[PDB]
Amino acid sequence: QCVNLITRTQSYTNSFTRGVYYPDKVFRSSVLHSTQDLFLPFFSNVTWFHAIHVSRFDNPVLPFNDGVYFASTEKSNIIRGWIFGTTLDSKTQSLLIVNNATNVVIKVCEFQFCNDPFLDVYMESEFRVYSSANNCTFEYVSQPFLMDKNLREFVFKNIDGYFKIYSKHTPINLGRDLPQGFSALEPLVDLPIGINITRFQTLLALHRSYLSGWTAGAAAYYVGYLQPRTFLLKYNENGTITDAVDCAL
Ligand SMILES: *[C@@H]1O[C@H](CO)[C@@H](O[C@@H]2O[C@H](CO)[C@@H](O)[C@H](O)[C@H]2NC(C)=O)[C@H](O)[C@H]1NC(C)=O
Ligand SMILES: *[C@@H]1O[C@H](CO)[C@@H](O)[C@H](O)[C@H]1NC(C)=O
Ligand SMILES: *[C@@H]1O[C@H](CO)[C@@H](O)[C@H](O)[C@H]1NC(C)=O
Ligand SMILES: *[C@@H]1O[C@H](CO)[C@@H](O)[C@H](O)[C@H]1NC(C)=O
Ligand SMILES: *[C@@H]1O[C@H](CO)[C@@H](O)[C@H](O)[C@H]1NC(C)=O
Repeated sequence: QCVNLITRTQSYTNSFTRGVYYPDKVFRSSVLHSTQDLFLPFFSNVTWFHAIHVSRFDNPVLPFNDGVYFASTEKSNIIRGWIFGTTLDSKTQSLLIVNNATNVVIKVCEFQFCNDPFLDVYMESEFRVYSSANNCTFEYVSQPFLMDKNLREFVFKNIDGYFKIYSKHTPINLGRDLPQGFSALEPLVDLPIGINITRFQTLLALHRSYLSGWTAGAAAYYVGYLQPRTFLLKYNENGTITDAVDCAL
């Protein structure tokens, strides 16, 4: 039941100083700590995607590289998770992250993914996301991380068997979607996945119209790519990363 419904246009914007995360689970207070890790570089070129379904395949699969910075200004219900893998078919393993109103399901199986995968609400059905899922080796259900104008930031890394997800929710006063300043991303989950990830894709939710089988919709999200970079992070009195300098400039 794979159907091509999403067309996507893309523009390019500046990351400013977004994308800093806590590199470890160690409390540091009132110090300057220099760490070398996969960070999103300051003032880097970040791709802004507008995905439109109006009521052919024009929604290609993005590369993953060394890790992905994801951002969205959209509401919590439109973007509902992500797809990670290499071939995205039944011959290789894949990771599916699906959020809904009550919880989040993170599940690694052998999914036969559709060319334009989307979660459709009517209750929610995943029959348009994939046609089959066999030999499934990981499942993890927990409290959701897309909850409620509001900028939502995620960092995905795939390092030595662990899929690390970092997140942050920042209330941005109505204006430019990518704001100035710092908002460090707290460690959200470390998943013992152990799979090869070279490509990734965003999952959107589409509503049936009941009036053009699906309601017309748009979703805007920012994707940037992490690079091995040395950062100097400032930890303040309460342990929060309030500032950083990227050592290339
Ligand atoms: C949101 O996702 C959760 C996780 O899958 C759903 O809860 C499960 O629903 C199935 C019914 O197909 C039950 O068999 C499971 O026992 C439920 N698990 C848990 C942990 O509750 C939930 O139904 C989904 N909600 C919506 C609106 O789609
Ligand atoms: C971002 O990349 C595009 C294409 O690679 C390029 O045209 C544009 O100038 C870049 N923007 C910046 C700020 O480097
Ligand atoms: C994968 O699934 C197929 C059929 O679903 C089965 O024949 C095969 O043995 C499975 N392989 C593993 C490693 O589970
Ligand atoms: C990961 O997948 C890519 C693309 O299919 C492949 O070139 C690479 O060798 C794979 N790496 C491992 C460790 O399987
Ligand atoms: C840290 O926590 C204290 C405790 O009340 C608070 O007064 C202060 O505003 C917080 N922030 C900083 C930057 O010290």
